[PDB]
Amino acid sequence: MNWTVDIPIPPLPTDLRTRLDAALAKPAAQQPTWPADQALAMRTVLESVPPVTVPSEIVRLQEQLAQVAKGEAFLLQGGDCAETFMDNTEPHIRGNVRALLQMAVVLTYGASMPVVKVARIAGQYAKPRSADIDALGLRSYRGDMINGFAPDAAAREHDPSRLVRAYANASAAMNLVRALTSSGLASLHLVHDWNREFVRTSPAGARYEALATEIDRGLRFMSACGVADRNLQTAEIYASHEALVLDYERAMLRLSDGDDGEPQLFDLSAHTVWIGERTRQIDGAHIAFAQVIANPVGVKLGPNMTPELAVEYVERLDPHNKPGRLTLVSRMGNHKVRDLLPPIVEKVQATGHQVIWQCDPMHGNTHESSTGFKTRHFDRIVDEVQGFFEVHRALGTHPGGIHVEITGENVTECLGGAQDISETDLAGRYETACDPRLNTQQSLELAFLVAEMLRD
Amino acid sequence: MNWTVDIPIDQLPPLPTDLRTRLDAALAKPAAQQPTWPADQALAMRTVLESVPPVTVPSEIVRLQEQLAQVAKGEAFLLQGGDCAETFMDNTEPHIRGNVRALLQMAVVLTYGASMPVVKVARIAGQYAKPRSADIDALGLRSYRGDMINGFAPDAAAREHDPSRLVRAYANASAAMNLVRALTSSGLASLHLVHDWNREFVRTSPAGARYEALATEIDRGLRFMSACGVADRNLQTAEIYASHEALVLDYERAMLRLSDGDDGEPQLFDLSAHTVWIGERTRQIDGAHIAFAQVIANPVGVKLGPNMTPELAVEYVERLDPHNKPGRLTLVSRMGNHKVRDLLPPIVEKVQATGHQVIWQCDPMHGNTHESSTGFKTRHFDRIVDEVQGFFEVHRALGTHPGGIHVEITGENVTECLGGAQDISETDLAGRYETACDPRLNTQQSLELAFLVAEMLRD
Amino acid sequence: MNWTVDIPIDQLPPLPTDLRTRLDAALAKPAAQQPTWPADQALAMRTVLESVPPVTVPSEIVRLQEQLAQVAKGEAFLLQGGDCAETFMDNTEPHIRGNVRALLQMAVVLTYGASMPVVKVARIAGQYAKPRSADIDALGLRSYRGDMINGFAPDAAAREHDPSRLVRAYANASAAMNLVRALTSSGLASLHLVHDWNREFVRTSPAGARYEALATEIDRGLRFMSACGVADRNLQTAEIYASHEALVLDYERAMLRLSDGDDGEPQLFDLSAHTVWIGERTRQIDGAHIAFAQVIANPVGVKLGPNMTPELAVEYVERLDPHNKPGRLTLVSRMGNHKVRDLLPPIVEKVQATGHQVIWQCDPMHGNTHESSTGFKTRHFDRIVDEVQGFFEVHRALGTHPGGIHVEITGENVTECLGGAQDISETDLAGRYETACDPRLNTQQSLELAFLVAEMLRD
Amino acid sequence: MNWTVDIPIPPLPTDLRTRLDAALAKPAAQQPTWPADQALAMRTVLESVPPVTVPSEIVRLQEQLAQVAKGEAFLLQGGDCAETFMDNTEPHIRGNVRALLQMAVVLTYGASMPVVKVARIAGQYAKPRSADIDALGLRSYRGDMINGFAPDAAAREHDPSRLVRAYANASAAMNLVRALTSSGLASLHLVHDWNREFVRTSPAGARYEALATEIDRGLRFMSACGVADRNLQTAEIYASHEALVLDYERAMLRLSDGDDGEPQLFDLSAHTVWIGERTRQIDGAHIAFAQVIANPVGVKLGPNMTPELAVEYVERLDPHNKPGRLTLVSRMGNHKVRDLLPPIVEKVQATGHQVIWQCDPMHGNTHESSTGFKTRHFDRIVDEVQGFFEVHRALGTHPGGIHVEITGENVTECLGGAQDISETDLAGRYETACDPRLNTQQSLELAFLVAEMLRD
Ligand SMILES: N[C@H](Cc1c[nH]c2ccccc12)C(=O)O
Ligand SMILES: N[C@H](Cc1c[nH]c2ccccc12)C(=O)O
Ligand SMILES: N[C@H](Cc1c[nH]c2ccccc12)C(=O)O
Ligand SMILES: N[C@H](Cc1c[nH]c2ccccc12)C(=O)O
Ligand SMILES: N[C@H](Cc1ccccc1)C(=O)O
Ligand SMILES: N[C@H](Cc1ccccc1)C(=O)O
Ligand SMILES: N[C@H](Cc1ccccc1)C(=O)O
Ligand SMILES: N[C@H](Cc1ccccc1)C(=O)O
Ligand SMILES: [Mn+2]
Ligand SMILES: [Mn+2]
Ligand SMILES: [Mn+2]
Ligand SMILES: [Mn+2]
Repeated sequence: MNWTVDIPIPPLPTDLRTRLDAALAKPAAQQPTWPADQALAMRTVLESVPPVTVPSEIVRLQEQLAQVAKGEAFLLQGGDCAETFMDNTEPHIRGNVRALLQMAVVLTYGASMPVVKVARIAGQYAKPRSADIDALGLRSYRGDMINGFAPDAAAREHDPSRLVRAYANASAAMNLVRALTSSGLASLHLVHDWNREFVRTSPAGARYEALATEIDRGLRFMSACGVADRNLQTAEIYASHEALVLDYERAMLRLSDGDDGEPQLFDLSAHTVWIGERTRQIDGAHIAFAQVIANPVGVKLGPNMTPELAVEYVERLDPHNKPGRLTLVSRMGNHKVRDLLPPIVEKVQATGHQVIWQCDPMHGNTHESSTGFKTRHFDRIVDEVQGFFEVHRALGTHPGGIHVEITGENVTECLGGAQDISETDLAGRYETACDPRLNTQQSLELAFLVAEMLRD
Repeated sequence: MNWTVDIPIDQLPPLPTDLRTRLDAALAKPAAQQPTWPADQALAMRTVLESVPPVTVPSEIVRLQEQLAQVAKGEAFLLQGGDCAETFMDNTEPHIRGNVRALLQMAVVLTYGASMPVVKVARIAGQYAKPRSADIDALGLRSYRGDMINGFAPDAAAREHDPSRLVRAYANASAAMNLVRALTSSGLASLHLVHDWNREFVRTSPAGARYEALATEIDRGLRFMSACGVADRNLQTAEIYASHEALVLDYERAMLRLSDGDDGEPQLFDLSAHTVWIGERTRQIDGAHIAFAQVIANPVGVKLGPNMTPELAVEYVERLDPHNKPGRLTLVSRMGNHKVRDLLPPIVEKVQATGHQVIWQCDPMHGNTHESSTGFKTRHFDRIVDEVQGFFEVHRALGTHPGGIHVEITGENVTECLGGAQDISETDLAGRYETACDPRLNTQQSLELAFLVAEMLRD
Repeated sequence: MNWTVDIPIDQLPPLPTDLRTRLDAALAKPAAQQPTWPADQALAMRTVLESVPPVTVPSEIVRLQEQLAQVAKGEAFLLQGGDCAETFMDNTEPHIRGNVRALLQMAVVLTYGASMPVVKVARIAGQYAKPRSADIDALGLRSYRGDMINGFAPDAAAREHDPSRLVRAYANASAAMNLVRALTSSGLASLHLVHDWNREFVRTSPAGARYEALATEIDRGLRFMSACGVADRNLQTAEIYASHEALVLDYERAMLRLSDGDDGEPQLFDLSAHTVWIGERTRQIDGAHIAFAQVIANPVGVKLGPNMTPELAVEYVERLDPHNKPGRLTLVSRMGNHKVRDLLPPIVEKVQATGHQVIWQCDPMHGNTHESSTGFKTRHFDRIVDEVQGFFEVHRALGTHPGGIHVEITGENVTECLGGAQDISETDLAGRYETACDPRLNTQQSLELAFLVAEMLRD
Repeated sequence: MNWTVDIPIPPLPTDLRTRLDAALAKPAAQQPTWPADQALAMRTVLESVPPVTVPSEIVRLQEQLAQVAKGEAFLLQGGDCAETFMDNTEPHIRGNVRALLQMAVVLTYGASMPVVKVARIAGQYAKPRSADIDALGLRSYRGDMINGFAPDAAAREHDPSRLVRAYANASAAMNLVRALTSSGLASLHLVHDWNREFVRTSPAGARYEALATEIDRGLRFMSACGVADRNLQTAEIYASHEALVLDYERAMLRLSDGDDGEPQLFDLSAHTVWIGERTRQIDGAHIAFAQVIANPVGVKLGPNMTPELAVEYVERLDPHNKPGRLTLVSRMGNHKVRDLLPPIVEKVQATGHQVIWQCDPMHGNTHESSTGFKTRHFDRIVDEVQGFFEVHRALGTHPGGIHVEITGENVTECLGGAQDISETDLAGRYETACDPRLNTQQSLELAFLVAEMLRD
């Protein structure tokens, strides 16, 4: 059966209405194709819901991301490639939040500064496609906000009812993320006890034992110095997703009050969003929509990026020079990061703006296995981050963070790591609805390796 | 042409067998006020709810339990409040924010006046159902049972009992709860900000002069904390818990979950809310609501009206608090202001004698409802104040703790209850009578009442 | 047969040459009220003091400076108090504890009433000297100049000026300061405990009824903090700073030390105290006290009596606050209650006009001293209250900050000042007139005055 | 010249007066010989002074020492062998406090629990002697509370005026210890920066670099976790001295209020005191005076101690079984600690009392050099602590702490350590008025070594 929602029956200031209309009249790639009257109806509903986030959390994220930009904190961004309606369950959510928290404790120690924790959750329900027609000859699956994963024509029709289903799934998950992080799951001592169990049972546990012991002693030190533990009991986890579907993003806009300067438009589907490689057209609607909202935004930069084009994103998206307003996410592939990134970094640094430089070591290293599965090699992922570190150290700039696809589940999607996942093993638990994710073990292992990168 | 959007539903281990076996035994009891829809459809919706993200988590409920234990011991005070009936249509950011705001305002004043913590519980995120007296409504239509069951609109189609609503209810509850959590951790519940709203109310209210001393005195108490250099993090956020009447057993049972036993034994919680209560209509001693309440580990409350006997109250205590956990059980009295002074004392004496430690909570609003000449179901402010007054006098005389209050309020400037300082009359009621069920004290009246009760606490 | 014990003295780099050269230039100025003892003996005692452990350290003084800057800006309030003249004989644990206690009691009340922090400064640990008018005392003996200089006892031998006292003074100052630090970090200065003493005073005082509302209101302010879950460490201890009139330049100069320049440039501090002031007798503009004050980095104060002109006050400001550091300089007014309203305004206007930010502090006690029929030098409570009243009215009218008070008090139940709620009369004075110099408000009177001044702060 | 104090011109409850009189009528070894009328006069003065400590600090020390006794904190006790009137100066005091704080940070890290810091200060002005007549043929110097260090008959006369001079010097120093620890000298970050400078310049700095870096990262971790730093800004340092001169100790008694049970006698010359080898007669006045006061007390136990005698001290001095009330200080010599301590520990553990076991690795290892100077070898000191650790690990009991003689000054009194102080070097800066102390460098080095003992 179905559940069914009623379509409901003070205007923006003029300049925001004009700028917003202007931004949305620009070309927009990768949009779903569904009737405009039905999309309007869905938007009317989403214009009336409880937002997923609120403005003052977003100004707080901004301030924390400014610290990152200045070289005083570090950003960790992670979760599923594609969340699905069917896996939006308590265990799946709790496990991803847990996977992210584990990595955080280790990176916090290794960087010797705060880690801003941003999950890819409560909203990554859509994806772009290079091909409208997939390898089975079906209309491509573009994520659950648009259509269905199942391989059949009917399920692949673009269905606007999904926009509301997506909000409903986002809100519920977010509710649970908030409950879990303020309720004990994000207690530092508890999270660190899970890291100890992993060191104990991982096949490469011995390799990571020193670092884990040193973290354990750091914690006991705090306790020994009688420091208050209130701040150890909870953590903040922000939500993020690629802003891809403009029907969804525009219905989730809300105007803030003037309790901070003038009223502004915030996208309250998330705390921060980014724009992918296939929608980053400089004169396109995604970049223009990003210029209009006050959220922190990110732009993915791949191997054809030029230094001049990167400067142009910075001048469009960070025109007031607010450190941390903009994050540039490098995804070049490991074999190319060392050569392609430096000139982009030098040129952007020369502008006097303060962007966060973030490494996406996953997307630029995807390949197909002999066994059929889309996959990435652990060592290639590690090595991109390694080269990202080297590029920054040579230029004296801040390696700001990482952006990774992970899960808390024990899936077999990426080859290698300590568990030595082979081409054979991939068939066991290849569960992603899109790209291959790091395992819970692999995601934690990578945090150990990166901590070392931070320590040297 | 329907003005509706259909949202498809797409059909985790079950609860363990020993718990399922106890739970089956309990829900075999008869259940009053249940929705009349097909069992096979109800099952299907329950199956969906059995696998969604819960609205609350167990360790928030163990923390509420501990705070309610302090209430039961006379060391905190319980404030419980919100809409009589939430609807899907008004489950919006501004309505939610205004109710949360109204509850916080009252809390600052009651905190000061009681000189002890206030456990703040709001009736939101799941209060979408109601019982009925009447088979058929005055319009000759099947009665409205709340949005979890059917539609308010006066037409046959909307009044059919629609199990899809079980899911729509969960979706609305989860979204509202999300927003309550955001707002209370993000600045809306900053003490200084909330108190500035109380100051604007004092400057503005027609009776502002009456409340001025208390407001100034609270202001100085705040400025003192700052002066002493102890204005810490704790002033910037507050906890607001969720509660609703547990009425629809299909909803409540599908939202049961087992705690993971990392901080005790594995237990059964209803994760549709932090705490729930059982209304007058469904509190049959051998009925399924009371048995459901015994089974879950959440704190629970039972409403007690004018026909309550002391022996029946004792039986609730022995059924629902059998392990003697202070604060596990709250007894709410809604006897009407003219009767509270006579009816409550013997009930209190008898329950005290059992050696259990219940929270005694006053529901002033329910026992004092009447119809106006102008049509509208309404309650009079002075009757509400006066029931709380008498509730305080009863406890004073017995040396027991007046534990808290349970009120129906909103942040909106509605005209549903007569009186208060704005002097709402019978003809004013027509202006903004917006409730989908009982009349709710408006934002000014709800705050005024908190001043009056603070005075009660102090003397 | 002497009733005395001789304690032998046994004779670190010097201060740097550039500072010594400036300091020599300054102390070549003439110095009023100095002790008449041999220079070679004074040198020897100074040599001993140049190498003892200081009484205070520089970073406490930089912290006092910052807190006094908040006073000067209208964001805190300064309370300064203790004995007129400490003696060696009464420099005991119970006397010290009772004075510290009296000051803390007043502070809680003034904190509440001012709704802002109180910088607590006590006249102890070094206030062992006094100026004189009279060559010869009424007994035909050389005058008593305080225990740093000679003996109180009425006999020629004791009245000889004895430089050994410089060391005895340091030893007593250091021991008393040790005990002040212990007591304030160890529980005597717990806010809840101090306030319970104020409650016992209210229950007991003959005017207790008059002060009851304010005391209850403070109690509720405290209970609020606890209710809000912010009753932190900061309520358990308080800082009390030391101060005395810098009169004897042999003492003060030997206690100079250079800060180590790990938190700024190297500077010269007088580490006999945190802050010192210069009295009416020694404030000559071209004299050595004012020049000594300019040279040290401590906060300093200057007493201003009824002959002060606005131009002379401006000159103090330009000499002592030449870098415009708010709170570096405090101007204290002791003009008598009958004259404060007329004399102070023009002084304030003129100093404000300079663009400097001084602390304006009231010394109610000094300008209101008289002799009773019964013999005793005394002050009347009502005159003291009334000078502070007028000091408040002056500042109100000009829109300037009444910055604080400077009072002579003790924790003992002495009978030195007439009036207050105990209604001390001329014949009661004989009972316990124990001061070695001016009359001091007793513990009840000192607390009563804090209530009255809190009322002044609030309106 | 001299300064001169006037002799001044509510009784104890009867039972305390009786118990106290009883205790002082017992034999008392090592007392000064000076006229009783003059001693009375001095006592009359000291009965009237501001105490050096107050009772509620002593109940707080007690509670913290109970944690030590239970295996949950660790005790560090240290300072000069003999303080003198002439070296009671701001730099000397600040340096000893600093030396103790440096060791503390390192031991706090290494033990992973709190360190109770107790200085031997504001009162160790007296010492016992084995010989009344020293090697020069003079009346022995017994410390500045009794007589003068200078080698001449006159200065060695026992002078009761010194009792008051001692209080005056104690009070002043204590004042300064309180000021310094609440004012910034005991800021953790500042103390740890001194440890970094020492690692950088010590000849064995490389050996200690790992541990120092690991502490540095532990501190930055706290900062990275946003923990409140108020408790990092100050430390508590308690005062202690051997209770040797009963004329001094008895004049510094004060009766507490009944704000905690019944009124009791506290010795307010210090927070805690101990009884040396030469005054610990079981039926002597020192042990009996210790039974009467409520302060935490310690008893030094040397190589002739039997297990039965140790049990008897425990039953006399800890008769109510208050954990931490009594500390037994082992000083056996390194060659003997392994053999002599175990049976003493087993027997005392069997009583069910909970004493603190503390190692004094200095006294049992003193020897004379060819060059004339009384001295101890660094390696012997380290090795006693090593064997003290081994004895406890084998029995599963808590190595509770150490008691050492140190200074902040760069003296040459103990041979060895990284600076490799030789017999020749001793002549340079042999400044102690009694036993040889560890250097600032040597004292810190020993804290590194002990941290390792704690870590393994
Ligand atoms: N203040 C918190 C500390 C914290 C609590 N849990 C975790 C888990 C992982 C890293 C850090 C923390 C914070 O840093 O967000
Ligand atoms: N610790 C919070 C104090 C608080 C913060 N905001 C409000 C609003 C209303 C009452 C109290 C508070 C608490 O007591 O819950
Ligand atoms: N933080 C302290 C508060 C305090 C503690 N004891 C007292 C006694 C009197 C006044 C204040 C306090 C302070 O304000 O200094
Ligand atoms: N709470 C303090 C922490 C501390 C501050 N300074 C130091 C110096 C050495 C060791 C510890 C500390 C404490 O542990 O006493
Ligand atoms: N798994 C979710 C269940 C859900 C229903 C309604 C709201 C939120 C979640 C879905 O299929 O949409
Ligand atoms: N007003 C809500 C809007 C809503 C839709 C979906 C989920 C949550 C809320 C409703 O009509 O159901
Ligand atoms: N009353 C003090 C006692 C004292 C003696 C020595 C030092 C400190 C205080 C005196 O007569 O000097
Ligand atoms: N060095 C101290 C100086 C001193 C004098 C008086 C009191 C305290 C210390 C002495 O010789 O006694
Ligand atoms: Mn992906
Ligand atoms: Mn109702
Ligand atoms: Mn005076
Ligand atoms: Mn020694």
